[PDB]
Amino acid sequence: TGRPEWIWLALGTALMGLGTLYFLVKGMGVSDPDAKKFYAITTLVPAIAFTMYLSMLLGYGLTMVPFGGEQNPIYWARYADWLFTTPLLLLDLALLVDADQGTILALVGADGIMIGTGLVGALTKVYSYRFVWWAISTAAMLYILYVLFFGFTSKAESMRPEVASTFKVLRNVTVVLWSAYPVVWLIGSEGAGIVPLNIETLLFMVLDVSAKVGFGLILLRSRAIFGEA
Amino acid sequence: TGRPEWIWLALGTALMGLGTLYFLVKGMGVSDPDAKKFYAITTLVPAIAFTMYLSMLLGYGLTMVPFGGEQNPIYWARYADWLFTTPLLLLDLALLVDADQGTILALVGADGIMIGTGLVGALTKVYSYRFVWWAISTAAMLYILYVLFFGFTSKAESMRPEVASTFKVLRNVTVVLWSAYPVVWLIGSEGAGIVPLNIETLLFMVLDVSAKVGFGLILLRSRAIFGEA
Amino acid sequence: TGRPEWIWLALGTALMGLGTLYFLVKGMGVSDPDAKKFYAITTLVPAIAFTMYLSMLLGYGLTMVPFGGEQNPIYWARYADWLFTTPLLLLDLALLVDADQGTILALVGADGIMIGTGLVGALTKVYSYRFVWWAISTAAMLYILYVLFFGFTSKAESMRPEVASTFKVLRNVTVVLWSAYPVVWLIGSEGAGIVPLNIETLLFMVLDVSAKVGFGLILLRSRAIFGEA
Ligand SMILES: *C\C=C(C)/C=C/C=C(C)/C=C/C1=C(C)CCCC1(C)C
Ligand SMILES: *C\C=C(C)/C=C/C=C(C)/C=C/C1=C(C)CCCC1(C)C
Ligand SMILES: *C\C=C(C)/C=C/C=C(C)/C=C/C1=C(C)CCCC1(C)C
Repeated sequence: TGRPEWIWLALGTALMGLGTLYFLVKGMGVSDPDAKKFYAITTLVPAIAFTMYLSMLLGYGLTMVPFGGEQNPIYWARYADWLFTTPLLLLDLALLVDADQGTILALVGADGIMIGTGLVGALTKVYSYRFVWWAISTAAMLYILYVLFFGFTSKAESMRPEVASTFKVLRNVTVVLWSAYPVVWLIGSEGAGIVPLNIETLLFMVLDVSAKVGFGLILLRSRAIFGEA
Repeated sequence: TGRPEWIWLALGTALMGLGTLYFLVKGMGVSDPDAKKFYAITTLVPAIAFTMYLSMLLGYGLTMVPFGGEQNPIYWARYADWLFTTPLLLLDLALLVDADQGTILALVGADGIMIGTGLVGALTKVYSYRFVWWAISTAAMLYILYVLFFGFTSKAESMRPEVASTFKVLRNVTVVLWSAYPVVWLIGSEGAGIVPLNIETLLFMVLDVSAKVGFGLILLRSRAIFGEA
Repeated sequence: TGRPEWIWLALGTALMGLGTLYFLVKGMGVSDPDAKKFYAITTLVPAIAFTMYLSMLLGYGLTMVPFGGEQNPIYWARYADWLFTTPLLLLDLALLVDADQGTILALVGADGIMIGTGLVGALTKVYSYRFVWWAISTAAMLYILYVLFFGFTSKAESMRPEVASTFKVLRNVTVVLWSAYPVVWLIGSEGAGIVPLNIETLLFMVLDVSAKVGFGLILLRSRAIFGEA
């Protein structure tokens, strides 16, 4: 209770936890080998996020970086959460549109750089260099969104009509959800510094619960998975 | 020779090393594409364990964590060893019962959390929080054992009779081997503190050599691999 | 500009960057599902290397290790670069010769140990132990080269004649490129100390640009990829 933002981490931790339990219950009873894959990916994301927000809650996922003339606290576990949950989400979009292996490796590789670089910028002690990694990270995001908004839209339209319009929904969601992250980072205390830490923790918590529980609720509640029967 | 438990790490290092050489020799001459997979998984485990026990032996895989009112030394490499060797073992059980892709990702993901959380608890400076991560880690173990003792038992019985009864043996082994770890951790100096460090290093070495050399001796010496010929 | 070797890291960073852009442009327009895989692997390598050399350039990928009686600076990001780019290259050789899954896991697992151990030796504070990990790492290299120079040569000769002679070229390249690394490490300031740091940074930069841009230029400019048409 020593931090003026533990409520957001506490709320997030609970939201990830209960979100994992629902996917556990709702995921029990699935026999379709193609559907069980989507339920394995989607349930593990909040499982990861729950362990990550509990570490930030207890203070383990927190460290100090001397930049900007202050000892700004950096929730590194936040980026670690993203490092693990983003590639799983990309795997949901891939398996839905039945993307070839090549395309999948590119998106995953670009995603790791986006999170890898992003974390460097967040730990960079030189204030000016922080945004250099931000520019790199953000560019890596635009590539991922490019193949998602343009590469998979055609393949999905050529896929089943159950998964065609279903991908269009998650596409628009992904375009706007991912875009919010570099924005919140930039205005946050880690980037420009216009928004204080506690509000930064809140906006990022909202994005996380949306992109780790909400997003999952759209997929699993859609018959675009399973088999044609 | 400055530590009263280097003998256990030294003995372990040798046992992992010689265990890797046997699997190297015995694994030479395998042409079956399905059998070579099992020999690649099973041989790399002690290869990893050997490098990990040598680091603890030389002192590289060791660090101090201020918890419980003492500077308790924590062999982090121990958990890193588990982080790398457990998913390979799970891959042996998977390929033997021919488990679908979905099931494999769940077990691997749960396994990473079990080891990930477990390591946090081992590095936690707040003594009370150490067991919170223990509870999480142990729960993650029960899930893995649940799908192994119940999920794969039916699929194995429906698989070949060579691999059916063969999985039943490794199943009983896995149930009891994995269970011993959270127990040794809890009574060890990292958890409750009833057992001193050096005896903790011993019990964990026994488990490691069993679960990284012994376990491998049961699989490779079983015709449940190879092809039906 | 505070380091007498930033020119080599700066030059490397630019060479990785522009190398990534060419593979981006040249990789645009590929529709063959088998060819897109090779273009995804080969383009991500310098993408990784570019982010890694920029971190060493800005100083982020640098740390001090007290060994040999001095505070020798260790570019850990250098090894991290190798940790990520080597398995991708091995995947190029694998997919070209259509190596079975088993063989691929062995090479990747051995590769991780080679880089994993190598990094330990580079961070080892005891000077004598540094070469113990070197011996282990180098041995792990000889295994990788053994399966490449002997294991895949027969399979490639039995593969397409487009990919048969093409693998023979990359084979001879790989044998000599990989061999140079443990040599440069040994004579460098991290090993024996015969060569100063700045020249060490240069020889390793040359190897990196060759093995991350040059090597990629040989594969993508070869019709051994694509489909038989
Ligand atoms: C938690 C779920 C998702 C989809 C999270 C996505 C996060 C990002 C795309 C974050 C990207 C970053 C950028 C582009 C630049 C600053 C560093 C960030 C990691 C925040
Ligand atoms: C070395 C081979 C195997 C199979 C090792 C398995 C280790 C575990 C299942 C350990 C689990 C832990 C738990 C459940 C709680 C405390 C932290 C541990 C990592 C020891
Ligand atoms: C950047 C591209 C490639 C192929 C790099 C390969 C690097 C190695 C094979 C390095 C091996 C090492 C050995 C064998 C011993 C000292 C530590 C090293 C990592 C340099």
